[PDB]
Amino acid sequence: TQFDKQYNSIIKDIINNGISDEFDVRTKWDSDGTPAHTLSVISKQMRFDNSEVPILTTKKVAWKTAIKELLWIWQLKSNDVNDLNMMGVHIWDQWKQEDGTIGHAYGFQLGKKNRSLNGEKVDQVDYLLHQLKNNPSSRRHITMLWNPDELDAMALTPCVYETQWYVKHGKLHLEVRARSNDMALGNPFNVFQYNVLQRMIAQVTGYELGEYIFNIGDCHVYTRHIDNLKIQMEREQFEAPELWINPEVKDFYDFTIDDFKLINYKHGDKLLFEVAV
Amino acid sequence: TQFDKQYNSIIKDIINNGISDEEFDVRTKWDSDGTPAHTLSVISKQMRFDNSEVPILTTKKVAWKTAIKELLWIWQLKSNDVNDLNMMGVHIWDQWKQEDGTIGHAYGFQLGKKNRSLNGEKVDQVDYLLHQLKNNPSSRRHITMLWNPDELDAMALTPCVYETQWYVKHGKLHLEVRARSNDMALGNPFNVFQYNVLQRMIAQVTGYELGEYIFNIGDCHVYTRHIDNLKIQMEREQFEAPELWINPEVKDFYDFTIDDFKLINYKHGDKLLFEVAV
Repeated sequence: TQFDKQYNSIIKDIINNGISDEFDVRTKWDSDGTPAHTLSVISKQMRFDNSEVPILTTKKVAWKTAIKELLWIWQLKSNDVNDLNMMGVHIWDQWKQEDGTIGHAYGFQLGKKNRSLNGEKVDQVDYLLHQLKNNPSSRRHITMLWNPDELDAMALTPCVYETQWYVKHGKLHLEVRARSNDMALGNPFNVFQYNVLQRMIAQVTGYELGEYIFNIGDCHVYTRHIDNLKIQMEREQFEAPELWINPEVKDFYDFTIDDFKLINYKHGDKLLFEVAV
Repeated sequence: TQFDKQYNSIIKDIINNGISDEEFDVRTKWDSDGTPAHTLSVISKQMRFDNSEVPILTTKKVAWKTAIKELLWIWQLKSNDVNDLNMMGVHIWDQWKQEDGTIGHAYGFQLGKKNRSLNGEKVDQVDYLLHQLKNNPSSRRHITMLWNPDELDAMALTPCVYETQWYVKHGKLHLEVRARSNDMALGNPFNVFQYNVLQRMIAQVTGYELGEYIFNIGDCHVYTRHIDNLKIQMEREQFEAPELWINPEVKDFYDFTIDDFKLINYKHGDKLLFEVAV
C-alpha cells in the first residue's frame, strides 16, 4: 500500500498533465524574490488499508512535528501558537495574531461546545468519540473545521478541514479531505499525520483498523521543485517503518508525545524544496 | 460520458463487495412493516463527468423538474420555508416541516446567512462565491458548506450533499460536490443531475466553459430490499443522453425560473418501484 507508490503516481500525473496558473498566483520565492509558479490537477485520492504506516521513504518526513501539531489541534484544541511553541514547534509563528492565536481557526473549532449531548453542550471531538462507541452505525461521524459563520475570523483557513469516520464490521475507517495540498511539502506531512489520528481514535474506542482515505481537491506542485521531485521518483523505496503507540493509553486526552515512536524509519536522503512566501 | 454506466458500476460494486449493517440497531425502518431498514455499503465512491452529456439515468425516470425546483429553493431563493417550496408545486418536504413551517436552520438557511465580509458589506455564501468566481478566480477556497458545526442541532434534518468546490482553470469552471451518504436507488440519480444543473447555471452567468463535474459519496449504499429491482434495472436497455436546454438569455443567477429549463428527447425505461425507508 506504499505511500511512495501512490505519491509518485500523482506527482508524475501533475507533471505530465498538470494545469499551469500567471496573473493567478503571487508567490515570491523566499530565496531570490522571483515568482513561484505551479502545475495543478483536480480531485486526487490515495487509499491505504492500514497494513503499513502511510509514509515516504524516498524523502524523510517530519513525523514528530506532524504529531505535535496534531495533538495541538485535536487534543489540546487550541488556536494559541504559544502552546505549540512550548511543544518545541515554530512553524506557525508567521500567522500568530496580536493575542498569539490564529483567530477562530483549527483547534478553536474543535473545542467549541456546540453539540447537545445528554443535557450538556459538548465539542466536536467529544461528541464524535461518544457517538463512535454508542452509535457506530451513524452516517454522520463528521468533524468540520470550515465554519462558514467565522471564516473571516480565521488568521488562516484549513487545507485539511474535514474527516468522516465509519464503523463497518468492527473496523474504524477514516476519510479526510484537503481542499488544497502542496504535494512536495504539505502532502506527505498531512497523510501520515491523519493516519496517526485514526490509530489513536481506534485504540481509545476499541475498533480494529479500517481503511484510510486521503482526498485532495487542488493538487499542485511548484515548478521549481519539479527537478528534485523527478530525482525523488527514482530514489529507492524501503519497507514502511513500524509506528509504536503506548498500548496502555485508554483515554484520548492522555496521549503525550512520548507515547509515539517510529521504529526503523529508513529513508532516501536530503532533498529539501524551497518554500514560497 | 454516461451516468448509466458509472451508476451500474457502483450498484454492482455494492452487491458484490458491500458490507451490511445487519448486526447494528439502525435508526432507519421500513414504512410498511416498521422492521429495521438495513443498508449494504461501499466507502468513498466518485463519479466523474466531462459534461459532454447531462449525467442523467435512463434505465428509469428521474424526477428532473423536482430536482431543479428543489435546487432553486435551496440555492437561489435560499429558503428553509417549506411553504415556498409548496408554491412551486412540491410537497415531498412536507414531512420535515416544524411548527413554523421551516426545516430549521438547514440547507437554504445556511446559504442565505450573511456571514462573509465583502467591500464593507456582509454577503452570503452564494453572493460571495459568484463574485469570487469572476473577480478572484483561481482561489483554492471556492467552497460552500451546509454542514455548519454550530447549527447542527437546530436543523430539522442534516444534509447529504453538504458541500461543493469550484475550480476555474483556463476559462473552464469545474465542480466537485460531496455527499456524506447517498442512497443509490432513490437519492443518487436525483442528486447527481441536480448539481450538474447548478454547475451549468453558474457557468452561464459567470461566462465560463463547462469543466469537469465530480460527485463524491462517503457512505455509498443500497437498502437490502432494493436489490432485486436494482438487479432488474441493470439488465435494462440504456438510451442516449438527452439534451438540456437552459434559456441562453439569462445573464443573472437570480433571474432563473423553472421555465428556463427543458429536457429534450428524454427517453427512459419503465417504472420500477422502491420501498421508502424512514
